[PDB]
Amino acid sequence: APAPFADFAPPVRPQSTLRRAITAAYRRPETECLPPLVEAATQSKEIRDAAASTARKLIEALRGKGVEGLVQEYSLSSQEGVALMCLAEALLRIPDTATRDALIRDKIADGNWKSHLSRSLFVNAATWGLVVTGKLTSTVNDRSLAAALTRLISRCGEPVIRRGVDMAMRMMGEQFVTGETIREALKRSKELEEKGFSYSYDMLGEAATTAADAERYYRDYESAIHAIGKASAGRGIYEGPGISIKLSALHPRYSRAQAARVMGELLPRVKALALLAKNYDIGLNIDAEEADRLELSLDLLEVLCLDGDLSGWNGMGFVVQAYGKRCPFVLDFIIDLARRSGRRIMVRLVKGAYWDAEIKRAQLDGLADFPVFTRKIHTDVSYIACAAKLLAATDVVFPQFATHNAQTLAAIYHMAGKDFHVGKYEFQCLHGMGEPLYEEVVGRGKLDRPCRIYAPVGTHETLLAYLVRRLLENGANSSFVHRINDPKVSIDELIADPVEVVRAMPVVGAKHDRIALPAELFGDARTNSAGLDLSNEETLASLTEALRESAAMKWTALPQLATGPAAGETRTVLNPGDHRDVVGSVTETSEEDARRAVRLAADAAPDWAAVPPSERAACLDRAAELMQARMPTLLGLIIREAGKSALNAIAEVREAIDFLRYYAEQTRRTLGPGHGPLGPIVCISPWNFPLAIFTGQIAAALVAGNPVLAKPAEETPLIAAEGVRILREAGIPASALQLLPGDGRVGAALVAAAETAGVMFTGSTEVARLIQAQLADRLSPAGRPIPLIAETGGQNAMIVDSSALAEQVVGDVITSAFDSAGQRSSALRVLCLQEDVADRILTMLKGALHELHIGRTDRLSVDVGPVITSEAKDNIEKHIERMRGLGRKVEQIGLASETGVGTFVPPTIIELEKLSDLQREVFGPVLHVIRYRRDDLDRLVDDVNATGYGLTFGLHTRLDETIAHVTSRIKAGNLYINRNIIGAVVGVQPFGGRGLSGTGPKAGGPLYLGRLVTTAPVPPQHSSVHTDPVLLDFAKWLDGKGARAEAEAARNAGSSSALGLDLELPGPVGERNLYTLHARGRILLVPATESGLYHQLAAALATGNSVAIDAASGLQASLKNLPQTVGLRVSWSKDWAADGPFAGALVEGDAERIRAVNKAIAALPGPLLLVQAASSGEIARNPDAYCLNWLVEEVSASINTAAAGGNASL
Ligand SMILES: Cc1cc2c(cc1C)N(C[C@H](O)[C@H](O)[C@H](O)COP(=O)(O)OP(=O)(O)OC[C@H]1O[C@@H](n3cnc4c(N)ncnc43)[C@H](O)[C@@H]1O)c1[nH]c(=O)[nH]c(=O)c1N2
Ligand SMILES: NC(=O)c1ccc[n+]([C@@H]2O[C@H](COP(=O)([O-])OP(=O)(O)OC[C@H]3O[C@@H](n4cnc5c(N)ncnc54)[C@H](O)[C@@H]3O)[C@@H](O)[C@H]2O)c1
Ligand SMILES: O=C(O)[C@@H]1CCC=N1
Ligand code: PRO
Ligand SMILES: [Mg+2]
Repeated sequence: APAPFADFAPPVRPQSTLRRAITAAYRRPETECLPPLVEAATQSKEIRDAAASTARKLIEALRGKGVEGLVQEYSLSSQEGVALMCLAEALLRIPDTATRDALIRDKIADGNWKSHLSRSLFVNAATWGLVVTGKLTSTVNDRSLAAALTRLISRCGEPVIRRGVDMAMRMMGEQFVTGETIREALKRSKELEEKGFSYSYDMLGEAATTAADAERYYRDYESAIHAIGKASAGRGIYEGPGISIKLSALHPRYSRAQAARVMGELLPRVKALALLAKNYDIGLNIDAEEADRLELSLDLLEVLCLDGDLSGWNGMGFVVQAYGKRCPFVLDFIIDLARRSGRRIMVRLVKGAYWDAEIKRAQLDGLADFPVFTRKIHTDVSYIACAAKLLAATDVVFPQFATHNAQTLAAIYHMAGKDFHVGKYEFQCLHGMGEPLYEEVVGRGKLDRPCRIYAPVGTHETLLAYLVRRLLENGANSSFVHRINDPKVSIDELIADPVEVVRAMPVVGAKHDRIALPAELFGDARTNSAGLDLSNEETLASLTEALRESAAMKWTALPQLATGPAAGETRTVLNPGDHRDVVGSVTETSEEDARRAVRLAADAAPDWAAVPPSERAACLDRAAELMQARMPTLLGLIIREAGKSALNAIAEVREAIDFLRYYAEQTRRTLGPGHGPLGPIVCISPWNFPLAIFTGQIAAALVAGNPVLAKPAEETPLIAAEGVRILREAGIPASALQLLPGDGRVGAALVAAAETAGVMFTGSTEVARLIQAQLADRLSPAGRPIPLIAETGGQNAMIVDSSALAEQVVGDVITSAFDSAGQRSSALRVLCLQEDVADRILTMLKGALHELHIGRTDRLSVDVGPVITSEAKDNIEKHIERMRGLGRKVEQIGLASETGVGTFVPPTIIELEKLSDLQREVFGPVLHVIRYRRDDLDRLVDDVNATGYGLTFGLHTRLDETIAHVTSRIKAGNLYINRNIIGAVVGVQPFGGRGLSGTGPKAGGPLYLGRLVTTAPVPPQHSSVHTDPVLLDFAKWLDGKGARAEAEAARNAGSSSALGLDLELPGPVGERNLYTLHARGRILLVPATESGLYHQLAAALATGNSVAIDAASGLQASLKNLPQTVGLRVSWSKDWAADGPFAGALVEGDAERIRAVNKAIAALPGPLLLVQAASSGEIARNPDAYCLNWLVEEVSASINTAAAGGNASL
């Protein structure tokens, strides 16, 4: 039985001094990086003057010599230009040239273009919008574009369509690519090869999602090498053409986590392509991609350069990105490698293409700093400093200076001096964009320096997958190509020397002022939790030791009563991935000691309530600091006790830290002397987020002034015990927080105890219903229901239309459905695929499924761990077999035999016919797939809502009309657009749903603390200027009936309601996170008096709800002659169970009436109802007898605004 963590993440090879220096610079502060770059990039005054002169001459040439022309000729608006190009694109998808021309002449030009063209004409409008306008919009206003296309055709007819088609054909066949196939691209290269250029061809493959895709990219590269080599005809690697490849195209799991697979499976494929390039003697360049693939790619480069089968050939090339903080250390490593191997490595120096994405990734991951510079001028200095390094080593490497910036060019041209020969170094540029500049460089009559054109090769479909990334660059306010076209920009500004500008700044190397470090994402509110970089070798080495150490500890969990540990029954705690791995020991709580603990908490409550809220929050902040410091050890316990992967365990500890700091800040913002605690609160938590959810409930209750009885899930008591220990170390007194391990019997004894003033439950809907029933028996000393927060299961869907990008969808589906083996309340359960793209996406999804590694989670390479118990396994596998027994297609990955020592379920895809085939939440790694026709979208949303759950929901579409439609009709608490659906970042995506998924309020949001005090505070930003209009009509009706006091109360409720609140929450770049208050639905009213009914109706209507009024009240005569607007919202119910589901209830009566009604409500089928009760006299005395916070519904929506391939705002 293998030792825990003994193979966690061993590096591919022992790290040399040169490799360790690369790693040390990964996230070095920007003020530390620049000074040595400024020193390295310094040149003489004479050189600087000469370079400015050269740059000035180049830039004057460029300024003194397409779509814009079309737009001008026909006076097109921007939307008209974009729609015309979308139309042209579609028409070109028609292959038969004369067939197309006829469709245009006889059908399109005579209007009704909708009539003739299961896929929006405008799916790529974001890209064409960049071409026409220079600005990137994440989503497509398809109704605007359809109106514009109708308008321009009705105005200008076939001629404008003809010009649109020809324009599109030219840009897509000749400007964005050198050719559609390698043979065509080579034909078109002859002309500029004559003029002294050379070429490197890029076959536009990247991001293989399946083994099939990788093998297809491999054979594309192989066939291109043959065509290029045959065309090269012996010209060699400097004069003749080469090829560029992306390693991500050649393997579907190209990542540090899968390093062993990369070296075993990807390396041989690159070697075979390199052997072919060697035979023809052409270049083969490895392109640079994301920052977390840099160091892994060095391991491939090293093996290849030391492989004797490749000796005698100097065509191997490697890209280095000067916007990266590691660039100079990467170059030292490469130059040394070229010395040891004897290979003259071709080094392409670029600035870097993924800047937007790197900023967002570091912010999302809570890392210490960015792996790239944040000021564009720093990249320019880095570039020039690294060019100086390369030019001093031309004996050993072949520098290739890829840039379109004339200032950069001129600086390097003069840096290189007067001695030149072909083969010493070259410049490089991108096809289409750089020929203007470099035609001022190449040739004996210019600067007589060679330039290699990077030449994309691909069909229209292929080009558009990543044409945005390639444009977005030349289009930002900071880009040279953009600035030289701006007339407001002078030549003097363009020939400005970045080295000298940086040197003379006050602070050399300061971070950009408008980009937040990950720790500062929330500004003064609170400190963001910090993560761990699992691509950093130093981090992996350190984490390996801490994880090993955490596994030698003798973890225990005991009943920790206010007076001290209690004895009880003791059993071991086993690793769910391997029951031979004993993780610890738990002593469970007796039912008598459970009851004892509640009495002890009651007696302690005044002492804890009297601790000022700000000192209570200081305890939470201290606890957050201790967990941050203990994160590596906590990680190791979560991995082995709960079966979680390291990545998921990091995110869990972050969430615990975030809960603690968020509820501390909310407390400091809100709580004062009049917000009295409820009293002892019982917190019952689930196994599957055994630290974060556990901590959030307890931290909220404590900071609100309540002593807590913490009852963790029976499966995961050890991490709960550690969280309690940390909370007590931080200053929470033993009497304020008692730990009671055990099963549901401990939970139920706690709920039933008379001094229990409130319950916070997270778990299954079934168990929540049992707790609701127990509590219907009970009232508070004041005669009011015991507050219950119950956050329960989900049946979460994602809808995907034909505009979505399949590779993005598959990544988000694999993550959402099979991360944590699907053991997240938010996990994706039903994937809904538009019929037109269903087969393609499903094929890709099954391919990606078979790349997942299932096993014990103490290895970094494991993607999917075990399920928590053999009972959970049996329940999940029974579901799979029923489905398989109804004829449903079932796809499963094969499990390795090593899984036999634990409880594993293989990730599973099930193809359903209708959504009605699923009855209950299946809490496991099981994805169901259904298909829909686009016209039935609205019915599909109904089917999703019809399950009665309402937790998470995803939508993948580029089309605004679809977004508006679906998000206005779906009923769920957490929405996600063009991303995964498992985001629950505290204070950013406040988490929690409706219906069968919860009562609210949401955890990690601003209404949560108010449920745990007797008088609710006003949350930050909690108000609305909007007044419900049916409420206003009802207040007027009351005035007409003579109920003047109730009329005024109604108008007051109208004003106090926060319905219509609509906020954007601060978060990472490249995302919009929105928070809104909606109506809950239909509220059950159980009045006793006429005035009580009017107050209840006012509260419900003020918050946007409809109502069902208890007919047994006998108060029908009190609502004669209602305005139709109000009557539409009102119904009367004899049989409550028949008229649901309800979303809440308002009750009037004395204590025995409230208790009776409460039992009746708890017996209603379906969701748990948040009930509010008041006596007639309380309604008279207290205008907040019915609190409006609990009559609205919170909705969180997280939109990935980077999904179109770039970040506009950045
Ligand atoms: C032949 C060839 C081959 C390649 C590439 C280019 C060329 C010409 N690229 C793309 C390259 O990284 C770069 O994005 C473009 O060439 C534009 O940079 P220029 O120097 O031409 O212009 P320019 O001087 O305008 O520099 C713009 C660049 O500055 C950087 N930048 C912008 N804002 C910034 C900020 N706030 N802070 C820091 N830096 C900022 C970015 O790197 C951006 O591309 C690349 N890229 C890649 O990553 N891998 C590869 O393999 C290649 N391959
Ligand atoms: N909505 C959310 O925020 C959220 C988050 C995590 C998990 N969940 C849900 O939790 C479920 C999985 O967790 P679980 O298996 O640990 O849940 P569960 O319902 O099995 O058990 C949850 C807790 O209730 C206790 N319990 C069991 N019976 C009880 C009873 N009769 N009286 C009082 N307490 C009792 C258990 O000891 C445990 O602490 C899933 O349905 C999941 O969707 C929801
Ligand atoms: O594909 C890209 O964006 C960059 C430019 C050429 C190679 N890599
Ligand atoms: O992916 C694309 O379309 C761009 C075009 C040049 C290289 N990459
Ligand atoms: Mg259970």
